Amino acid sequence: LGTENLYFQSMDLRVQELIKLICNVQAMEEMMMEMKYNTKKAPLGKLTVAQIKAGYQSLKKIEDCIRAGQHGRALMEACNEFYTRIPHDFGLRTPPLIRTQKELSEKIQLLEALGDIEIAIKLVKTELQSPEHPLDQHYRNLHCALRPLDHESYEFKVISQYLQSTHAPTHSDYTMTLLDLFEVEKDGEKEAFREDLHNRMLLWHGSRMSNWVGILSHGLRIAHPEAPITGYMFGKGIYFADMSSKSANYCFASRLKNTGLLLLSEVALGQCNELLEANPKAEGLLQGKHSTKGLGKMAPSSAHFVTLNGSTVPLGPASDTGILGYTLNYNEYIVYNPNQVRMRYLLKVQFNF
Ligand SMILES: NC(=O)c1cccc(N)c1
Repeated sequence: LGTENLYFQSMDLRVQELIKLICNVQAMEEMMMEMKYNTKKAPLGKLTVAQIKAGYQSLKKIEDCIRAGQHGRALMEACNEFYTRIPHDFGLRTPPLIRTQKELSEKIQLLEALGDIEIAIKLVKTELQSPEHPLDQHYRNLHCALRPLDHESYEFKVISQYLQSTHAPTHSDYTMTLLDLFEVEKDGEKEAFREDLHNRMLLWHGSRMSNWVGILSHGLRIAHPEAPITGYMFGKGIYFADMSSKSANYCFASRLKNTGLLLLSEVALGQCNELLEANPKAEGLLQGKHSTKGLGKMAPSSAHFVTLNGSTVPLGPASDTGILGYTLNYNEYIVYNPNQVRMRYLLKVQFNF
């Protein structure tokens, strides 16, 4: 296979495995069935952006009911209509109400994945009579360079240390093994990026395996405009952690599906507005500042920071921040314009449960 790759001068084998993995539509099917989405009643191949937008609109109606204190018939009506637009498989049981921030957030995550799956299914379409290998066709449509890095390189070592040293103490249900590492160069990001802003940090972002084709092809995006604001602890920005496992939790890997990806991005934080508890309306509080920082109780300290190509890497271990209702365990950072983000590394990670 290695020799066969050299003679044909095909795409690098590691990149081939990465593309095959993220473009696997059968895995998207299984992932959505796991989230209770009824793929039999509404196949993913027929999913449209208008259907998904309608879904968000019904979630907003649910949010309105919750806000006005309608927890009986009107809420069960509004939940049923969401469920008509975004069919679920609850088998024989009463379709459950959506009543809490958590439950609303779960539905938003379902619709976010469906949005990325709609993107993926279009992107993966091939020209049957084309001489190009299907993987090359997929890769080109990403408009995003992915280059494997040498495991004996300094970059690989620092990123491995970042991964391990910021694995949080409260996320002890797994450890992570870095299987491979790719440099990311998304078309347009280098030119768009807010290089002028200070406090540029290399930060984590995790997502479900179904979402990477969307993320790489469109960049990290803020939430859909029709999505319920209450779905977002600090409003409709792009969320990042300085603790690898806080983000890795959003991979939703498991003992059954133990391979996930983690993204590192340069984030132009500028001046952070620091907040101690949830506020979905945080974006309106910036008043000229460039980012929101949710303050955690535990965080990497500046003593241990290194610089990698002009961005700060907040190496662990985490320690008490002196910061303290309920309070975040770990920091989170939100920027509200994609031009404050430049994706830089994609980690292929094995989760050990
Ligand atoms: N998706 C992520 O990696 C992440 C990072 C910080 C906060 C949240 N909610 C998510």
